[PDB]
Amino acid sequence: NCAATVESNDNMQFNTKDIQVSKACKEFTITLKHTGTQPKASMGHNLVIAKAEDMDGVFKDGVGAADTDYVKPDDARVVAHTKLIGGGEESSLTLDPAKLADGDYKFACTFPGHGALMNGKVTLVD
Ligand SMILES: [Zn+2]
Repeated sequence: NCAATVESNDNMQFNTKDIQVSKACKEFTITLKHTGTQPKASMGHNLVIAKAEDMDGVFKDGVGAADTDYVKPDDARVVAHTKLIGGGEESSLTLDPAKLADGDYKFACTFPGHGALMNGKVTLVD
């Protein structure tokens, strides 16, 4: 109902490669759960939405941003993002699906190193 739940674990994996977002929604909420037991310092996960072509730059700038969820603040490339979470925690984001109509969007964890394994597509659907 204009909401989806994505899982993440101690093995550097999301449980999906595609998040479908209905453009019939005024707002869409994505909740990330961390089902592992490791702390966010060593196995932190977030969910960060940006154009495929912007994601590499978003990763690189996220490195210097550990105290802001490994996302450079005020970054126009980032449509939305959750907080960084550790084992047993959850964080949500809210976005306007209309913001995704202008490109091909991806999601990833921007915790340094995680992005190559923890990424996928964000897909507008009916
Ligand atoms: Zn992560």
